[PDB]
Amino acid sequence: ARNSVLRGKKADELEKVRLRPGGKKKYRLKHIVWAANELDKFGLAESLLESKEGCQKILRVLDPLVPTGSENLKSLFNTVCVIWCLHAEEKVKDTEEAKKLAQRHLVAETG
Amino acid sequence: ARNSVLRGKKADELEKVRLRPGGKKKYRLKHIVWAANELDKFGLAESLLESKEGCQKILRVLDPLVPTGSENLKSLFNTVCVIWCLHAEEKVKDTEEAKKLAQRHLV
Amino acid sequence: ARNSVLRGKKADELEKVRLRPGGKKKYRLKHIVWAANELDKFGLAESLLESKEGCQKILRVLDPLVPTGSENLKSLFNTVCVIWCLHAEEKVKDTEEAKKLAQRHLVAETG
Amino acid sequence: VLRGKKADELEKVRLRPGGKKKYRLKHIVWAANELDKFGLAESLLESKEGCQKILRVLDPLVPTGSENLKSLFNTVCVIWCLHAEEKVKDTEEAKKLAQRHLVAETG
Amino acid sequence: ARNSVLRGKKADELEKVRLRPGGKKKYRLKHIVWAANELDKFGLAESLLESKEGCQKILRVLDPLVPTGSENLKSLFNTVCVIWCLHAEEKVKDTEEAKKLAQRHLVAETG
Amino acid sequence: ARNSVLRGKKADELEKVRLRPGGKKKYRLKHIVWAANELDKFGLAESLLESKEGCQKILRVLDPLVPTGSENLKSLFNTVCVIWCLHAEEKVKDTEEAKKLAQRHLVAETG
Amino acid sequence: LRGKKADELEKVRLRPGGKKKYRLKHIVWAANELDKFGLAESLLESKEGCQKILRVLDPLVPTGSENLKSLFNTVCVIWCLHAEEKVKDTEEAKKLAQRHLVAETG
Amino acid sequence: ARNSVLRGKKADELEKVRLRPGGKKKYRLKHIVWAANELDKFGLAESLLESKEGCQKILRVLDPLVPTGSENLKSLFNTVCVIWCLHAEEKVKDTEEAKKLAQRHLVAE
Amino acid sequence: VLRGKKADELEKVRLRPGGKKKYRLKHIVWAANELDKFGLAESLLESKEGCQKILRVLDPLVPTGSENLKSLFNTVCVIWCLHAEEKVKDTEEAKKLAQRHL
Amino acid sequence: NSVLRGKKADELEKVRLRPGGKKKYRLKHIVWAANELDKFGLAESLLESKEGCQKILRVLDPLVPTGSENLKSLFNTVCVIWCLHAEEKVKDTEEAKKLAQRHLVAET
Amino acid sequence: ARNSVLRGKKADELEKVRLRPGKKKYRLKHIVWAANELDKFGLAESLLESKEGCQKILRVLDPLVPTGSENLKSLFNTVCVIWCLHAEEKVKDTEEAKKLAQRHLVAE
Amino acid sequence: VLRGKKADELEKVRLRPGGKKKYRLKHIVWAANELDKFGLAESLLESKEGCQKILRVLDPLVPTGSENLKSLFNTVCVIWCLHAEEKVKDTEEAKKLAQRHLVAE
Amino acid sequence: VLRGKKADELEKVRLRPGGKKKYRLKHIVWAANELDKFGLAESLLESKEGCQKILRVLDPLVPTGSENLKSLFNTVCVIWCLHAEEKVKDTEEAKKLAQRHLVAET
Amino acid sequence: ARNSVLRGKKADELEKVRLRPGGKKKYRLKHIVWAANELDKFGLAESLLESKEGCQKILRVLDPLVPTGSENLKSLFNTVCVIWCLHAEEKVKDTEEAKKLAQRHLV
Amino acid sequence: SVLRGKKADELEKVRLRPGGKKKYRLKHIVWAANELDKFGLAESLLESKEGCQKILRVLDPLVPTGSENLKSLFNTVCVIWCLHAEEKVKDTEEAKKLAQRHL
Amino acid sequence: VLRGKKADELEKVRLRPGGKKKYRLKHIVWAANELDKFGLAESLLESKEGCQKILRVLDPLVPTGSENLKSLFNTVCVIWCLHAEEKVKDTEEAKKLAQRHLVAE
Repeated sequence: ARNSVLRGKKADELEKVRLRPGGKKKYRLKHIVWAANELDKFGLAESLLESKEGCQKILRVLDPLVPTGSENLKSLFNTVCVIWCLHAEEKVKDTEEAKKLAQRHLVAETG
Repeated sequence: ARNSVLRGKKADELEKVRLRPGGKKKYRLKHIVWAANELDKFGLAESLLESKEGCQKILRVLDPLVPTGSENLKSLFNTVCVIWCLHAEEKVKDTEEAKKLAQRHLV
Repeated sequence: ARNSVLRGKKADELEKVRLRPGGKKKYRLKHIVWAANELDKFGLAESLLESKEGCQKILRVLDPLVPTGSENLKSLFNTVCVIWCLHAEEKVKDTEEAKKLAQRHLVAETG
Repeated sequence: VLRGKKADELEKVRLRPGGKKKYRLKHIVWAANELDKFGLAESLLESKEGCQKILRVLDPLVPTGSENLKSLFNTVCVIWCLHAEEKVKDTEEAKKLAQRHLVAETG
Repeated sequence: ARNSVLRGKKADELEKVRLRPGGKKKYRLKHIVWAANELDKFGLAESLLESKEGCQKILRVLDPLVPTGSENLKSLFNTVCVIWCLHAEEKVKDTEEAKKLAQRHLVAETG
Repeated sequence: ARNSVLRGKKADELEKVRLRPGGKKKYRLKHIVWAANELDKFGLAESLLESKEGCQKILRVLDPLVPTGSENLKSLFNTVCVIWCLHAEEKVKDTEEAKKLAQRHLVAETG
Repeated sequence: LRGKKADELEKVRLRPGGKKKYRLKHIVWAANELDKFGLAESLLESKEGCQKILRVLDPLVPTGSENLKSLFNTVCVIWCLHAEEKVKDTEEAKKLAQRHLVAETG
Repeated sequence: ARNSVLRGKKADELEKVRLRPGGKKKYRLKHIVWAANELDKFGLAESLLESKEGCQKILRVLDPLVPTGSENLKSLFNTVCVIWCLHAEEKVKDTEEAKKLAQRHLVAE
Repeated sequence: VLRGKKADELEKVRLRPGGKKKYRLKHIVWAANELDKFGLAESLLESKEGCQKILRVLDPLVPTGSENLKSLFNTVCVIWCLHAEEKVKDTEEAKKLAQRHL
Repeated sequence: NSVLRGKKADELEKVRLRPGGKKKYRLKHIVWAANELDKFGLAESLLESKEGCQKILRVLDPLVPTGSENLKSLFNTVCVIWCLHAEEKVKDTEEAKKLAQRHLVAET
Repeated sequence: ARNSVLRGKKADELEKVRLRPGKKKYRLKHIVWAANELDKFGLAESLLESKEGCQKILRVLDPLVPTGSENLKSLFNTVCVIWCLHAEEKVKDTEEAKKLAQRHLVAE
Repeated sequence: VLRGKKADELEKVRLRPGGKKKYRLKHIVWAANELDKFGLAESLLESKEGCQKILRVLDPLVPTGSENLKSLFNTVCVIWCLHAEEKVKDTEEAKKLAQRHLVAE
Repeated sequence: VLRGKKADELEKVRLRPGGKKKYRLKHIVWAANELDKFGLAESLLESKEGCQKILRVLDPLVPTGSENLKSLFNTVCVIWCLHAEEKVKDTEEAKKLAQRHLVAET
Repeated sequence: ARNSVLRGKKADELEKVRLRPGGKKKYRLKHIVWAANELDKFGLAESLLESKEGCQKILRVLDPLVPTGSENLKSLFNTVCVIWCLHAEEKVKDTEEAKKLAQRHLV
Repeated sequence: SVLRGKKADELEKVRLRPGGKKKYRLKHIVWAANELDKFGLAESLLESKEGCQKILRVLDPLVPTGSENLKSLFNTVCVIWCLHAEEKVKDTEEAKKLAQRHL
Repeated sequence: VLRGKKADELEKVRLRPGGKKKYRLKHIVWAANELDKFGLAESLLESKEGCQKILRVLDPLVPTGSENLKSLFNTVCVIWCLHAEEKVKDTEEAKKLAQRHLVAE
């Protein structure tokens, strides 16, 4: 359920994150459920969205598939990055800002 | 707190309510916070948004003010109408379907 | 898997929490696995331990059951309280300090 | 059960947080008769401690319970605050206080 | 994702079970989605719906609450009985027929 | 908890399946726990081992990695094949026999 | 890989704390293993061709055989030679090249 | 970080190894942290605890000092002996069995 | 200035966004006499409106302000959130909530 | 439950909990004290005067030597409140506990 | 010069902004007036040439705005207009330009 | 900014009313870069009139200003006295002479 | 890449005109990484002449250039200003001076 | 007075703490008074000896002086470490065990 | 309680600064008393010329690297000592000299 | 004076606990010129051993020390963390570790 992933202030913080750097379209609750059903399509547990570590576990798995990834894959990656910034409570203003902060953690923990 | 007015499934159903009957733009949690601060601008205690009876009280304060109301007020009356149906668990797909169910109760 | 719930510094910060307010016996890695399998007996998802919101959800469910609860029930309650203090980055010295900050959060969100 | 000042104060507690309807004597008559369905002694409603015992018995069913079990649960919370002599304007505020005391006492 | 709970012949057969013993409106896919999202609230895993053994586990946790539960809880209890008969490959015509079969196995499982 | 995967007759039947086509050492409860804890590393939900449809699902996610995977991974693949026939109510003498039955359903499922 | 880059490779350890260092036979085994994958062995001669090999192998590394990791490990070292990033063992090379993988992906 | 030395099943498997042969106390993550900090006194690189070969190299530099060494040295030596067994995945019950399995291997090479 | 619930709730607020040290009554006494130094009225600290009159006076002074003004502007931000009955967990959460209302 | 207000509430917060420490009394301690009193059947209004606090200390004094950690906390907090009501300046709990106890052993 | 503040593609956009929420739109002399008005403050005219420098003018002038003269208030609002153009935030008048430039000033 | 006889005369002015430390070239360089942080042109420090304009912009902020603002304000008062050729022995005497001219105009 | 006085003078040039955010080491690391996307040598950033090689290569791309290219050209302008012993307050003062020497020497 | 620092059961346990690690000659009552005398000379409040919080305050003053301190200071530092362990109700057997645990609480 | 009688009145004639009009008050003595309890020093040392000499002796090495809170305390105790020593100083810097010449 | 990796890693450490202003090169330039006012060897900042050698000398002076002294002590704690290969996040978390290594010594 959407209440399990993001809830309370974290949901309000999500809807202040823009879908694109300069755009005006912002994230909504439907993005949370879509990413969960996206994970369920590939056998990955939805419960990883509920933690910054589980989100980091999602990113480590999806990253070797991004180069050949579809639009759903390349964007599910971006949605998980947004969720990680909210679990880590890092103020990002857009998807590209979430990718910058989430992949910064991904680069650093690699190895 | 936004978590007060609508939360969980209520916050999910809210975002499934279109701003206009045929239109595609649906509600988002920003509209609850705006409608709350509209109550604060009126002196009305914001806590009326948390119950369908408190919302019904709001609709009674504003319904005389609608025929001459402005753009923000006709929208606030419409926003609290959607919040009422969500509290009342009456499924509406848009704004005018909510006013129809909420004002049918105001009778 | 134990690595899924508590990993890295969260596991080390766990092993500095006393089992009792003054005792020298501290929490170890076997307590994490025990609490996870304790939840599995009652149908509760193990993944709720992965986040402080899921831990708080565990506590809301277990709280009406504590007055007539066994030792494993109370031990599970106290262990989940410890995990919450680690997900919330709260420095507790023992179980009683964990239950203090965890139930103070449970009381505050009640209503 | 409720007599004198406790009955006057009960009829100042709203049935819903935003409504106008207040509690009446028939609400206590309904709760005591409902307690009979649980084998619970009706004299428990006459004390703070007896109310805490009803709530400890009813709590594991509240998230799933019927609106009748909830109405019973809500009423005992209101009766608790009267015995606790703590000001409550409506039902959900009495719920907030009674379950607050319930969670804290639990150890 | 509804695909996980019931798929294939099970998804097709679910829409042959009537909600009411004499009624005509049969089960939908949206009923599967609702029952799964209800389980996320008692902390119970959505995954128990994907197996008859997990459906029997749900009924064990739910039966103490049936005497004083909401019709929502009764609907979830009844739907889980229907999903169990689908997993168990037992042919049922309506909800209360699956209710009797899932409970007959639940009662025979007692103790 | 081993419980959730295989139980009762399934638990007694697993320990009759030979690890090797001519071997004598048969499957153990600990093999179920190991395979379950390996999926938690791949991000694959542990719950897919509780149903035959989730076992076919694990096989689909695992088969691309079999040509270049570790023997630890072949063991997870082979064990899922054994757990599948147990859920599928199909008799096998050994592991390679469970592979042929589970992969036959996997081949006929392709498409 | 030839001459100068071969000398630099032979100062890279097989394991982060071991004593054995990389030899000519390691490239011979790696290029021969690439043939089993259809990968052109000339890819090993460039930092860009090494990037291509690593992109192909990454979705198999967490599950891969000890033979697959040896190929992945050796190509990571060769990437660092072409990238001219001083690595003293296999772990530092893998850590460094996979680092470059994650940053480049988008 | 302690997480760099032992993690996952390795961190779990560590806490099954008994400390003293008969005693009830077992290894905690606190023992890896103490060891790792103890090597910073020697200048011995701390990343050596992450490898069985690195653990072997640790024992090599330490072995000339054990006959006369302090209990700090003895404790540090024995802890690395178990860490090597975990990297090597050679099962062990107490500190004595790990000392045997580590010091067989150091003498053989 | 405060009492009862508002006094207890003030003491539940963290000075810094992660510590354990919490607001106290001496902070209210300090902010009371800080207003009396700039000539402002102390009774503005009893309302969410008079509070934001102070917050309006101090905002164009924050980017160059000393630690006292920065703490005064921040303490008043916490007092406003108590008056506005909007729950905050630290000084900066009260800042983001008081300035949103500016 | 504005059990303490005025200068007394401000004076409560300059009293250190343990002798030699820096953590001083909060309002959450007065709230906690009145909550423990309700478990005894005592009146929360007893904390409003020095005389009503002496009623508490006289009921708790026989329990002090064997008292649980929560009882010693209650008795000691009431001693500080008694010092606040009796207008007695104290640095820490032991100083407040000493004066309230001496006044307790003196009226006999 | 007027050039170095707003130029070309953005000077055409400035001429679409109304002085009141009014028909008369902003001119080029409005940039020059605001620049030569900063000259009375000693503020650098180079601050008008970037959105970050425009916020710097707003910060310096905001303590004066509540008590500011008619020339004072105008300078602030015009700098708010220039910031909205530098920041590529369209604004149909001056009042909305004050809103967009001030909500950024308060946030930082 | 400040050179010639003015730089020599600046270094005869005490940092604090009666200390041993006096004004140095580091404070004018610091004041010039501080001015940059405010959007005020460093060229204002070159004249008494530019220093006069600096103080008018700063004076509203001195009751609440940080230590860097008060000290940046402090140095400018001394610089104004040098440009105006008025004998000053320390910062406070410069503050008194500068603010006196500030209020009178 | 840069050390001594130059590394300290770098951490003092403001990024945008009118801001506070000054250049950092991560900006030099980032610029050296984007250069390898062009085949240029990271060692070019170590002299005013080598940086002039970069500018002449990026100068024709500046007008239509992306945000990442403009940032690269601007960082190299700062580095050239450091090597050429030219004091600047922000990136814009730097491009001004480097581009003017870019136009003068043709 | 000696008894105001440690008394009774805690005074018995003090005499059961060895002066040196595996030693056998143990602490005395004169060690309490002599340590209070060292505080008097230092100007420190002798009152800090009577609580584990005041003892930790003493050791926070003495710890920077330990790397160069007199054997007198190391004696006072060790004595206060033992008195803290007695106050803190944390059983030790020698000075070195009290040091290892008073410094554990010194962070 | 530290300074009473002619000493407390003699204190309020000592100028806080060498040349200036603002002089010492009662709040400085109570503040100097709490600075002592912050360190753990005996508050009663302020009441004597020798107890004050115990403080200045301990604090004087801390002067070169100390905050002005310590310097204000070092100056206050320097002045408290002058009053106990019956040395009629007129300002703080006049007191530090006479006091440190006794160290 | 640090170099490359240590200098790059130093700039990922914030001054405030949860602030944003991260450490710069001039926080080392200030601390290097500050130690010379004690006579402590400037080169002690080049090693975790010399860093703890610094913290030993300064720790007695930090209860009463000015913020100039504390800023020196707190920066050295950050520098020791770099030589110890211990990823901290801010000054306080670095102050913690370098001080508890010192207390154990």
